[PDB]
Amino acid sequence: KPAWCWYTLAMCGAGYDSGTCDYMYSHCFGIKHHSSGSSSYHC
Ligand SMILES: *[C@@H]1O[C@H](CO)[C@@H](O)[C@H](O)[C@H]1NC(C)=O
Ligand SMILES: *[C@@H]1O[C@H](CO)[C@@H](O)[C@H](O)[C@H]1NC(C)=O
Repeated sequence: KPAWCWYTLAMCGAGYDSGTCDYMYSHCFGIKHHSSGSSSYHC
């Protein structure tokens, strides 16, 4: 968990979320398996 972890998580709140949180989530956390089939009703 570097300084960027908090930065990333904070800037996600600017509506950035996906692509920031996730990207860095990939490197920020060890648990990255919390997805769900939201809006995947034909996919
Ligand atoms: C993840 O982030 C990218 C940023 O361009 C966005 O296009 C995509 O829709 C996001 N995915 C979800 C499921 O939020
Ligand atoms: C199908 O895949 C897309 C990939 O971006 C994802 O939004 C979701 O899992 C599904 N989308 C819908 C509208 O079914």
